Amino acid sequence: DSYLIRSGNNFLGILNDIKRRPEDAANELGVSIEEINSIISGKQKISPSLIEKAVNIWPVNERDFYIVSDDCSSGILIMTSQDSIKSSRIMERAGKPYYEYRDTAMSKTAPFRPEWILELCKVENNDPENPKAQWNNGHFMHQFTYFIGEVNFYYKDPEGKKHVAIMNTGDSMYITPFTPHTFTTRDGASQNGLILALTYGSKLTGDIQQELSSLSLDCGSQYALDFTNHENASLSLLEYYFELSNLTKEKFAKRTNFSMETLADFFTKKKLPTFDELKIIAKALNVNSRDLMPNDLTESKVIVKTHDQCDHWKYPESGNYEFYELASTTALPHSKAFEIDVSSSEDLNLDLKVGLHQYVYNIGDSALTINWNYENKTYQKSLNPGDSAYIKPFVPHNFRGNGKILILRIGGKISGDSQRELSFVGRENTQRAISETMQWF
Amino acid sequence: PDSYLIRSGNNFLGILNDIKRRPEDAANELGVSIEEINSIISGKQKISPSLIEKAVNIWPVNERDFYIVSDDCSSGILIMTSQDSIKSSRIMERAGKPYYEYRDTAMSKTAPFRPEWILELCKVENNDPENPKAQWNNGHFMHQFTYFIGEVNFYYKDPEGKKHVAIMNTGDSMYITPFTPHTFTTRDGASQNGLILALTYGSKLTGDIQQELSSLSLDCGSQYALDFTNHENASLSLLEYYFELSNLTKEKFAKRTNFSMETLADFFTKKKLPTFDELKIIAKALNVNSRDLMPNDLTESKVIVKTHDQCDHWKYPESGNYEFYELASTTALPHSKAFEIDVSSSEDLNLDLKVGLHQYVYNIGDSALTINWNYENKTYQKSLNPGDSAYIKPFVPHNFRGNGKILILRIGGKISGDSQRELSFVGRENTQRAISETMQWF
Ligand SMILES: [Fe+3]
Repeated sequence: DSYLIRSGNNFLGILNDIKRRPEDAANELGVSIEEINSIISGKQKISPSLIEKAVNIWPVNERDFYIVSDDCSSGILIMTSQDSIKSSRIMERAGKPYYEYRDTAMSKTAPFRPEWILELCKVENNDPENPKAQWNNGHFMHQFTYFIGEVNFYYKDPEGKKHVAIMNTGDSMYITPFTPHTFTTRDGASQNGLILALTYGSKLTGDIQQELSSLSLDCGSQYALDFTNHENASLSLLEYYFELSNLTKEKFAKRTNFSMETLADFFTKKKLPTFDELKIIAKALNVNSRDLMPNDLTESKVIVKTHDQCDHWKYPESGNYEFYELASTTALPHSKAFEIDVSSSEDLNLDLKVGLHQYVYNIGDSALTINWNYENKTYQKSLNPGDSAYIKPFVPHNFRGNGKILILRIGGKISGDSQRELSFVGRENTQRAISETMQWF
Repeated sequence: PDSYLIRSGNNFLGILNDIKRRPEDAANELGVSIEEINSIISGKQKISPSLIEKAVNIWPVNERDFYIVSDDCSSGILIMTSQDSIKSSRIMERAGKPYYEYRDTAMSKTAPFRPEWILELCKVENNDPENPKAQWNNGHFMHQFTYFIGEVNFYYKDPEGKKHVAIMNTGDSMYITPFTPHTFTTRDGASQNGLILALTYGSKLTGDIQQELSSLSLDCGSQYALDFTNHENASLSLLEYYFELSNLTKEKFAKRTNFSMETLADFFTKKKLPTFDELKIIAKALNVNSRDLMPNDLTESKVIVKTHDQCDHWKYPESGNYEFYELASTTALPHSKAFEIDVSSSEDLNLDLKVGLHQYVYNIGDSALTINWNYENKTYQKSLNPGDSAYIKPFVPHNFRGNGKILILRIGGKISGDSQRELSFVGRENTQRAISETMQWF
């Protein structure tokens, strides 16, 4: 069984990390040595009673004993429009139906939650202060949203002031976590407005939040550096990595051959270091110049993009699709969002391949085909209007037919730092890096 | 009033909110008492593995999501005594003879350290790397920093499988990349057995990230590993990767950057390396930061060896309480710092040390020391005897007082890097609010 095999390899990896042999685990856990090997080999699943014993005697967490089962074994997971309709549920705010929510395609293995949210409350004006709008206070999640119909998008700025974005079909937005927001339909639309939202944690949720939450408020918040703009962000990084080195300013000065005057102007923001001097500073702090660099610019908390601003182009050179760049922010370089006009007759030429998680939604009125390859097998399935899909990273695929799709790409926890650490380990070691099948000696 | 059950019920209510379920909805869909649902949320009783199995079968949730980590370091600093390490001792035999003595040192469920005290019981009659007495491992997933005490031979294999040995002495140090085969022995004739402090830790490859990667096929998962063989190859791999995410054509890429197709072809064939000005242009066209396209300034060796005579040192702070010795490190892990600290300070009441990293401390000297620190608006003071170890949470202000010597390892954990930068854009006020919403009693 794929679950039992991966569950034993996971338990074996826990034992390797605490430097316990199967015999050491058996004695400390008070169980037979064959019982341990039975778990490691995947003959039987570990019992919660044994997990409780391990957590009571070892610096391990119960979380580490429960693996995620792959509910997307073919490479792509499609949910039908019919299934989504049956999942409909009405959300009432202020004692009246406000949202209609439907499940769309998602995987237990993918770190995103999509939202199909129909706007049932109708507003008579575009006033952000309209009492009919029922606000939330924000969430500790990233959120991309695609607008279909006459949707008003309300949000509050950091100072608490209410704003509104008058949206139409093809508009898109991103909101920084904890941005309060809500959605309504403008009175007079031929039908209720609709949003397709992608909610995801990126680098903020799961055990990353649990590492942060086990710190005091005073300590945990000190990770948040002053990134209000480029100049302040570059000083914040200079201060953080200076503290990490535990150098004095004199030693820092002698090591960079910078004068104390040149050093003081940097730490007082009087003079910003050049890129050549940032190379010298990074070498002296034993970090990379990349680590001292801020983002090229600081983005707005709220990014709104109307469809007229979406640059577009044909892809590939042969012209099978027309891509449309939806809303994006450089705070999330691995979050991509596209409108794709598909015009290509059915062929098994796989011309799309991207190293990201993908959420697909057929927003057109015509049926499309999706072809892909996964584990040396080529598949072909239909993606009707209202159908959605999850596509695993690096899956080679195409879309065929005449129609329109929504494509949302996120990096999950892999893209960025983890990917770079996995690159220094070497592709040769990827299999063992993914799931340990060997005892360490 | 159990803190764990309160936070666990807080976590359970968060799951229901993410799947758009009221507590009433959960009792119906799970077919269980609403008193039982509320009892779990309010922290009166722990949830059951049977109830979790039902939720995982009907909802887009994982069993992993229901179990939170309990803080075993509520004081901010956790100290393990030399006697606790002795009690955790276990002898490991290889080739039918005792080879290592393992002892645990300070580690927390909050911390990614797996620090081991390891005595080299096997004595070798030569310094031949191919000596059959050395019992090799297969490499492991943990990153490893190592501090050497005594006449230790450090064996390791190069990328092509050839065996090497480094002749280490007290104060030498090393870093070894995950999955590099290695082993340790004592040189015969030494007055005592060699000892290593083997500080192994995960970084950005364990936990939720490993589960996300492990649900992918090998051919898919392997494509995350970019060509970082050298600075030039890494620059092209990043350029290629982020160009693929943008889903632009070469022509549209050329028009967006105002680069010619020939200039663009020179970049993608490694014939020309983009300058920093050109990199900012490329990044803007790809909707990323130039920092995202930059590789590390150089690619480090897989094995880093540093003898003590190569360690730079300096007085810290200006007043002069400490002498910091800069041990082995690699820019592949810019948040991993290792120090040998000579403490010679008696009457100084200020907490003069503060760093935003997880810390491991080991008293490697012959004299006891005092640790002073503040955490949760409380001031503490404890003694760190020879052989005692400590874990210090990030940003805990502290000092060391007395005359002695300690080993210090600082690692970034899951937060430093990408997570810290995302938190910085969220803001310090909302970072506090996120943590505050985990402590809420419902
Ligand atoms: Fe090791």
